[PDB]
Amino acid sequence: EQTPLQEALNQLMRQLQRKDPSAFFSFPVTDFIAPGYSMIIKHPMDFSTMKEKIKNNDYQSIEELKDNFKLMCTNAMIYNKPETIYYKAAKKLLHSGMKILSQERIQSLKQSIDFMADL
Ligand SMILES: CCn1cc(-c2cccc(C(F)(F)F)c2)c2sc(/C(N)=N/C3CCS(=O)(=O)CC3)cc2c1=O
Ligand SMILES: [Cl-]
Repeated sequence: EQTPLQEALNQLMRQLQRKDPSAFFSFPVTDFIAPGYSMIIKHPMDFSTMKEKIKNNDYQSIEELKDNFKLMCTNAMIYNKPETIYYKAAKKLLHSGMKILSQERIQSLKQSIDFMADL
């Protein structure tokens, strides 16, 4: 049922989520938990939305997911002041995530998918 691409996106997703032990990124940010968020942040992103995009075959490439991942962390490092727990969690998630999605493994994951496609 799952495409090799979807299986690889889901695998990366599980890896990234483990770098969010507080689960601050698990669900869309609500205005209750972050007053005014809907008024300020232009392109909200969270893991649950990323997961639904993979399940719904919306991702065309690993790089799209990576872009969504970076957006998600940057939104959090803008909306929140540096001294906050959310900023600190976002900085760590971003640094760890950029190793999980480093340019090296994303395109060597993709040519392995392509290699297997050609066997
Ligand atoms: C990282 C995305 N994100 C997530 C949350 C969030 C989600 C679920 C549960 C909780 C918590 F209540 F358990 F902590 C937080 C929040 S909450 C929030 C919030 N209230 N931020 C204020 C902190 C002081 S401020 O920096 O002056 C301005 C905004 C921003 C985010 C966020 O970006
Ligand atoms: Cl790390």
